[PDB]
This record gives sequence, C-alpha cells and structure tokens, in this order.
Amino acid sequence: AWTPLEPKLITRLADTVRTKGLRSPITMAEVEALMSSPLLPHDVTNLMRVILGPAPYALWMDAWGVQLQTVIAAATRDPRHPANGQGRGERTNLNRLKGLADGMVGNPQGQAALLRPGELVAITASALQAFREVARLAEPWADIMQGPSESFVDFANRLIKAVEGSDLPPSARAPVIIDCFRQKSQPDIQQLIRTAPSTLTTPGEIIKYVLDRQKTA
Amino acid sequence: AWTPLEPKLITRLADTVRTKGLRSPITMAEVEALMSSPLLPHDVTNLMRVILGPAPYALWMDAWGVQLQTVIAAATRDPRHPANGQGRGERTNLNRLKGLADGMVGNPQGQAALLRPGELVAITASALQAFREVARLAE
Amino acid sequence: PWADIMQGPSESFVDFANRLIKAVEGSDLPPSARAPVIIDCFRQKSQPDIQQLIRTAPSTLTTPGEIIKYVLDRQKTA
Amino acid sequence: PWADIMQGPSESFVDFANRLIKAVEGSDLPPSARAPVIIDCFRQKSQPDIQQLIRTAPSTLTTPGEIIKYVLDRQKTA
Amino acid sequence: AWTPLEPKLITRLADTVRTKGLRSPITMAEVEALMSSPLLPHDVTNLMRVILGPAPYALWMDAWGVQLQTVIAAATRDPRHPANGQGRGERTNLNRLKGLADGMVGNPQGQAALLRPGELVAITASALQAFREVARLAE
Amino acid sequence: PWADIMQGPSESFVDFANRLIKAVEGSDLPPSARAPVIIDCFRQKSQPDIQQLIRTAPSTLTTPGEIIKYVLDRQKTA
Amino acid sequence: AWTPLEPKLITRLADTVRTKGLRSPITMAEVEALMSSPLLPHDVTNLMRVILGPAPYALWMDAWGVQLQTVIAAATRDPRHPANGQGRGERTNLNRLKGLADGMVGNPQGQAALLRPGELVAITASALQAFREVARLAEPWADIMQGPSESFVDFANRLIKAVEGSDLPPSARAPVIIDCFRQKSQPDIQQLIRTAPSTLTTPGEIIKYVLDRQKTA
Amino acid sequence: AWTPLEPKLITRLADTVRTKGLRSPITMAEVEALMSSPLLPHDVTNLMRVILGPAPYALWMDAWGVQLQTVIAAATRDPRHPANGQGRGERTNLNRLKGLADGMVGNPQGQAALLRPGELVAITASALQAFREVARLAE
Amino acid sequence: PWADIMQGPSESFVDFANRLIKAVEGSDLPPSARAPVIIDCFRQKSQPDIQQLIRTAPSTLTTPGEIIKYVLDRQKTA
Repeated sequence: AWTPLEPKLITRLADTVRTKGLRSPITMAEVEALMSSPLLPHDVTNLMRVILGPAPYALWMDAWGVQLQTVIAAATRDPRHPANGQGRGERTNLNRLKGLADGMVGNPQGQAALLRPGELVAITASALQAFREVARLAEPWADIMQGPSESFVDFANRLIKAVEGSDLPPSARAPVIIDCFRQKSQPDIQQLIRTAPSTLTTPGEIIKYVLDRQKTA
Repeated sequence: AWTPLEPKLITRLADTVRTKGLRSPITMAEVEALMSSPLLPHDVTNLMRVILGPAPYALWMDAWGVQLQTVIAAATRDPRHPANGQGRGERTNLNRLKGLADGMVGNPQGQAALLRPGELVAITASALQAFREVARLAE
Repeated sequence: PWADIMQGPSESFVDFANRLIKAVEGSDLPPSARAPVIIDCFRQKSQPDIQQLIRTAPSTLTTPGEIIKYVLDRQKTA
Repeated sequence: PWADIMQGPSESFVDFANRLIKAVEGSDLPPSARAPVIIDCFRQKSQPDIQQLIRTAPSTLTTPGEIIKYVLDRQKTA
Repeated sequence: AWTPLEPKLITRLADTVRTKGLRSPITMAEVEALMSSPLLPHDVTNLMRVILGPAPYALWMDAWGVQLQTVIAAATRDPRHPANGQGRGERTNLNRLKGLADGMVGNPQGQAALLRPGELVAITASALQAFREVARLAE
Repeated sequence: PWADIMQGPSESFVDFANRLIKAVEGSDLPPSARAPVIIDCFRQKSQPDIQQLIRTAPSTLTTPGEIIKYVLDRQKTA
Repeated sequence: AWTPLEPKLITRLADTVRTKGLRSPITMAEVEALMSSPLLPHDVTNLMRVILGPAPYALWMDAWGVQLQTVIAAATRDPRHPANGQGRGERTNLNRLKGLADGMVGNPQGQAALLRPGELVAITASALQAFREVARLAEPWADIMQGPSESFVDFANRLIKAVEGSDLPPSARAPVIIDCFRQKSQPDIQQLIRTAPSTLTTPGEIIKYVLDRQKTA
Repeated sequence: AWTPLEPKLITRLADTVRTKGLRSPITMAEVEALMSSPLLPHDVTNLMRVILGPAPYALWMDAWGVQLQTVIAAATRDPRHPANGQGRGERTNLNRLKGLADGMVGNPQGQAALLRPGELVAITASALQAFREVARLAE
Repeated sequence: PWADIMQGPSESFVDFANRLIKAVEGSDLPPSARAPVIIDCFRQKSQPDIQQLIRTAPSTLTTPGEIIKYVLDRQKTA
C-alpha cells in the first residue's frame, strides 16, 4: 500500500532548498533524510517537481534518465541484479524504472504493486546521484588554501567538500585530498605532516594526527 | 526485514550535532538513543554520513575499522564469539562486518538476511566506540 | 504566454530558462510537445549571443537539460 | 580554376560548396582525387569562421556531404 | 528490359527544381510523379545527379545510404522481406541495393536482370525519403 | 602543593621538572597515579613555548623521562 | 671486462648539471643517456661523486641506500628476483649491491666478475630513482597555469614534468594531469576540452584532441 | 644477450630532435638509423622516453598501443605471423609485445630471452609508424 | 681547516654543507671519523637558528644526509 510523504516535511524541505541552496551540506542531509525509505517513481518525481525550480527540474530529469540508463546497462551486464530476475521474463525495462510501463502511468498504487524492492532502491540511488550532479552543476579544489587565521578543521571541511563535489572520479579523491593537505595547509602544518614518524595513508588519519599534535593557539 | 531509521529523527540528530557539537553529553545521549536497536552496517554508515561532516566522517571510518579489527582479533582469540560459530565455517571476516562480503555490498535487505544478531551488536558497539574516539579527537 | 517570452538584455540565462519552462509546462500544450517547444524557444529567443552559442554546438543537443548545461559551461562570464 | 575559389565575405556556404564542387568535378583531376581535394578546399577556403567551425569538429568528417551537413547544422544564422 | 526516363521530363523536372526549389509541394509532387514506376539504382542515381546540384547531391547520397542501411537492418530483422528470400542465399547486401554488386556496376541492363521487384520498390522508397530529408535540410 | 606549580618566565626546564617531580612524589597521591599526573602537568604548565613544543611531538611521549629528553633536545637555546 | 665511461662525456654531463641544474628535463635526459648500459656500483658511485656537489652527493648516498633496501625487501619477498637465484645460497645481500661484499671493495674488475646482470640493472634503476628524489629535494604542480602567450605543448610538458616528479602515488598522476588540463589551460582551451563530443580519458588523447582543434595563431 | 644502445648516439639523436624537430627528414633518417637492429620493448621505450618530451611521449605511447593492437588483430587473422607459432600455445598477447608479460617486466635480459625475432621486428615497425604519426600530429 | 668553518650570517645551508663536507673529506681524518665529525659540526656550527632546528628534532638524525634533508624541509624560507 502506498503512503504519500507529508506535505509538511516537503514544505520544510522546499524552504530549506530555497534559503540554503542546492549544495549546502544541510540540504543534502535533509534530502538523504527524505530519501530514507525506498520511494516509488511517482514520489521522487513529485518531490523534485515541488522542491526544485523549473530549470533545475529539467536538468534533474536529464541526469536521472542518464543514471537509470547506466543502471540498466549494468543490469543487462549482470543477470543477478536485485531488480532483475533469473529468467529473461523479469528483465527490467526503463519504462518500468521511470514509471512509464503498463499499469503504472499516473497510478502510484499500481506502481507500488508491480515494482520490486530492488527496483525501488535502484531508482532511489539513481535519483540521489542525479540530484548531486544537478546541485554541483547549478552553482575549484586546486585553488583552496588554508588562511593564516583559519583553523585546520574548517580548512579540511572546505577542501573535502570541494573535492567530493567536483568532476574527479571517485577513485581519485583520497589521493588528491592527501596531496592537498600536504602542499596547502600553511607551512607549520606542512612541516607537521612532513615529520610524521608514521606513514599516513588516509585523510582521516592525517586529520587525527594533525589534531593531536597541533600548536594550541 | 530491514526498516530504515526515520529521516525526521536523523534530521533532528544532525541539527543537534550541528549546534551542540560532537562531545556534548546531550549529543552522546542522543546517539545512544539512535544506537538502541542493533543496526546493520548500511544503517550506521549512512547515519554517520549524514550527521558528520566530511573530515569527521573520514576519521570515523578509520576509527571504526580499527575497532572492528580489534574485535576480529578477539574473535580469532575465542571461538565462542556471539558473532562466530562453533565450526570454522562460521568464522566472521571483516568483509562481513563492514558489509563488504558477497551478497551484501549496497543491499541492506541481503545484509539483514545473512548477518547474525551478535554480529549486529558487535558492529554497533564498535561504531559507538569509534564515534567516541572521533568526538574526543575533533575538539 | 510562452510564445511571448524573451531573454532580457540584462537577464541571466538560468532565470530566463526558469521562466520559460514554467510558462511552457503551465500551459495548454500536450505533455509530448513541451520539450521540443522548450528547445526551439531556447534557440530562437535567448538573445543572439546565446543563439550563436547554441548554434555552434559541435554536439547535437536533444534535451533542455543538455542545452542548459552546455550554455552554463560555455557562457560569457560577465 | 578550382584552386582559385574562395568563399566571399557575403556569400552563403551552399553557394560556395556548389561552385567548388562544380569546378572540381568539371576539371582535369582523376576521379579518385576529387573528394580529398573538395574536403581540403572546404577546410582552407571557406572564410575563417567556417574554417574554425570545421576545425573544432568533435567527430571526424571524411566526406564532402558530411562536412556540408555539419556546417549547415552549426552555422551562424545571419 | 530497361527503358530510360525521357530527358524531356527530366529537363522539365530540373527546371522545376531550379525555379521552385527543393521543398515546394509542387516539386515534391513532380518527384512523386517521376518516382511512380520502380526505378533501378542507375535511374535514381542519374536522376539525382541531373536535378540536384553538387552539394545537395552529396547530401542525398549520404541520406540514401543511411536509409538503405536502415532497410537492410529491418531486412536482417525479418527474413520475409520482399527483397529477401526464404533461404540464406537470397539475403540482400548493400552492394546489391546501391548497384555495386557483381554484374551491376555501370550496367543498367544487368542491373534490371538480377534485381527483384521488392528490391526496386525498397530502393525507390529509400530514395524518396532521402530526398525529403535533404530538401528539409538544404533550406 | 603540586597543582600550584608553574614554570616561571625565567626558570629553566630541568629546575621546573625537578620541583614538580619532587612535589608530586612527596604528596598524598597513590603510587600508580604519579606518572600520568606528572605528564599532564608537563603539558599544561611549562609556559606555552614548551607547551607547543610538547604538543607538536611527532612521536607519542608516554613517560616523564621521555618528555624530559625530548624537550631537552629540541629546546630553544637562550 | 670492465670499461670506464669516457671522462669527456662525464665532463660534459657535469657542466650540464652545473649550468642547467639537477631538475631540468635536459639534465634528466642526459642522465638517462649515461644510464643506458647497466653500470657497476663503482661506475655509478664515481659518476655521482663527479657530477654532484658534496651535499647533494650525501643526500644521494642516503636515497640510494634506502631504495636498495626497498629492493632487497622485495627480493626477500620473492625468490624469483633476477638478482636472486633459486637456492638460498644466491640470495643477494646489500654488501653485494653497494659493492661492499668480499672481492669487490675498490676493485671494479672483480666487481664486474661476481655481479649478475639482474643485479646491475636493479642497482642502476635504484640509482636513477635516488637521483630523481635528490633532484626533487635539492630545489609545485598545483600552481602551474598556462600563460597567456604560452603554447599548449609547452604547458603540457611543464605540467607533466611537475606532476611526475612529485610526491604523488603512481596511480594518481593521470587523473591529476587530466583535471589540471581541464581547470588550468586558459578558458579557450578549457571550453575546447569541455565541448568534446567524445570522452577523453587519457592525457595523450586530450593532447591529441587539443592539438587537432586548436586555434591556429 | 642484450646490449644497450650507446648513450652517445642517444644524446646526439636527442639534440637532433631538439634542434631540427620531430618532422625533419634528417630526424626521420636518424631515427631509421637507430631503428636498424630489432629492438626490445625496453630499448624502444627508453629511447622514446629520452628523445621525446613528456607530452609527445604520452602521444607516442598511445599511438604505439594502437598500432600494436592492429598488429595483434592481423595476427589473430593469420596464424602464420612471424611472431605467432603453428599451435595455439604460441599466440602472442599484447602483454608479450609491450613487454608486460611474465618474466619480462623491467628485465631486458629475460625480455631478450623469451621474445621472437618476428616479435622484435613487428614491435620495431609498430614503434616507427607510431613515431611517424606523433611527429605528423605534434606540428 | 674543517674546525674553523662557520655558516655565515647570509650564507645558505646547502653551501655551508658543501663547504664543510669538502673540507672534512679532504683532510687528514680517518675514513671512519668523517660522518660523526660532520654531524657534530652541523650541530655546533650552522648559526643558532639551524642549531635550534636540529636540536628540536623529534626524530634522531644519525647521518649527514638525513640532517640535510630535515633542515631543507623545515628551514625558514627567506
């Protein structure tokens, strides 16, 4: 049985997006919150229709379609997808993912009837990634320096934000964050990281080490 | 069957962490509250992704891994771990604890299927101790 | 009225796109005729600098989102 | 003479292509040397706006018809 | 036996294309008129060589090739094509459609000998659609 | 009283360490609580130059003798 | 039989190091040239004694020792090293690599007699890596911009040089070079790379594309 | 037994490439000269590392890979390749051509041991064609 | 004479290290006594800023190359 999301939560989320913007970490946290239970295509579509303006909504429809197409390519590349079945008769078409298949167009009850839980979670993850892309697109890591008066946790927050919300591949973020900690982060912390008796191979470990041995001031 | 945590509670906890900080006793009490039922690796991972910033989240991943490794050392030091079994075929690998094992990567339903309750409580206690370490370290 | 919407001389492109998509989706057109109309209105409205920017697109843009992304990338910062 | 044909400052591109293909096919070249010559004359004649339009082609154009289609698509409407 | 189209009709059609353009409904009607009987690849090729300028002729060759390729994809998707046969030995290659196959290159008589009526009507419909595309593209 | 001992602005570090260890060992603390107290008093007393010198220790110092050796090595000769 | 390197080539290389420095690409090319045939520890040691000053020579001895120790750790981690043998009696000690073993100290002829070709090539590669480290140490990629008048091949050369001669892991150089091509390389080439109908996933492919479609001027 | 190329010849060739450029006929003649004996992948790789700058070296690695892939396609299209053998156990993989196969990575002696003369001449011709492509592309 | 070598007020550290290593290795000392002498001359010469920089080394430096690397890393850029 389909239950709609509260319009009160949706109104609060829309005002959050209106004041804080699309890219603030609080906004992404709120979206993750309202993206907790697996939503039907109807739910996510109406949610993005309400919280996003017209042009961001067009961009988001595009990005969601592209991500769903990547998902369907991975699905035809592996017959063991939680959305797929074992036989060929359970293969999931994009009409079933976007809610365009037969018995689903405009009807959320029938949608919830025919859809699989794997289908729902795949649609939800696709929509979240599309939202991230559009947010990064609507509004530079290599220009980030630690200010003379700025603390180190603020600098690390800003740098990790700008590196993860950028065009780098996922497998290239940690080395870049480390090498930016080492070359930015004004020469006191540079020498503090350089003279590390242990080898630090993770941004979290570097942050912990620097927070331990930092010059209290 | 897996049931997700309410995004309303998660939003309230995130704002609590945002205003009070990581180390306040009220924040630790709230975390203990949302750490009441044994959570699956997916739940704790997403929870820490939402409530913690990027750098505290990296620190927490590190600390959680270290604590889970200590747990697995104690487990290989005692075949009577509530996560282990009696035979050698039930020995619990870190891929099964971190949710990286086969049939679990990205799927919370399969996760909840294959995991043991002892596994869940050990993961939960490890995550709580890691949160305490990171909170003591950040400020 | 969607067919009377022009991008002002001082207006940014995201505001123009928002206004146009709003007026086109909140109109009497069929649902299957909104995307082509939005594209062809991006091409003929959206004052001649952006018109030439869309015209000289080495790739073929077949979606309002793709056109918006392309224009936002290659727009004249001013 | 084909090697003296330039696209005039005010001439359209289809007229220039017609004139060039006419002069190249009605000349003393072998039949197997007309297409490469027509392409390389499209690239070096056809005043620098279209020259840069052909240069920055994300795809490789290997036929006069394909070059004509691409230029007609992405040409600066004026 | 192959019979060529009248050069008088072709001259009148060429002057029609010259004065009215490629896209006028009278021009498309005249083309449909001269596209009534199924033409051999030689006929359509020479017709487009005469009535179209050099650049529209290049565009039309491209479009005709693309449409014929779509036809051949549909033909390999259905063994009951009026150009195909029942066995695999009657499958129609693009060399046979464009008139490039053996015994056909430059010879319209041999062309008319080996070609099927389904082949002829498919080639003709493909050429008409290509003409429509190029006319919509030129102006 | 051990908890009232500060390193004077002009006092050397070995004198401060001697005074502090004397007052901590000659007090009412249990024997198992003297080393942690001596360490944490080295860290919070011992005026901010030596405080920062101990804070930025690439190694972890877990003994009063090791802290004394490190500080004596890297101290500001003056 | 041992043949010494020409003192004329060594004098020319020493003057090259004296005028151009340790880090110039021409100097590294010249060193690679004189590092072509596998050299005995005597040869490399005397070569670095002559071309390098006293302090860079001390640094280079340190770095060479460290790299040789890493090599010997990999050798004890794999009994199939081209310097090792199958039995335990052919295991290669650092005294044999540094030329300190019995029958080798000060004698290049005996050195050439007892040494293996795998030993020679390992020593040579170790010495080259140590030279690179010391050159990078004696005298920043994220500060490299393409000048308004600079060509693109010069900018690419400078950037690839600074990225490969840095402290990044080997698996993080290509993504960094690509993302630096995209964000540096003044906005004309930035837009040229952005509007690429194909996806460029290699620095060589990006360089080829830009060289093809660049604005001749 | 592997013998390295003289660093004197390599230095002279590098200065030739530095003053005359990549495309001069004298430079191509010098490259053909130093490309006379069949070189091992190690030799050609180090040679191009020394004589070419960083960006031309990246371009050359790309082009060399593409040409070697064309060679391997022709090799799987003909079991009588001088690099191949008669049985299927002598089929030459790209790891063996680029010097990445087992027993060859970083070791020129083992390389010279396992490689065939046909393999060497194919690698050499591929590298020469790749150099020509990159030289035509750079300027 | 090696024992008379001081780092000048304006001299860089690599020049001082070069001069000192030259004078120590080209002297009458045994080969097994050069490294300790070079280290102890780095520590006592090399004007008090670098003296304190070497003194406050959280790690133990037991080689002239390691001392040179450490000082070059943490030196006061000026």
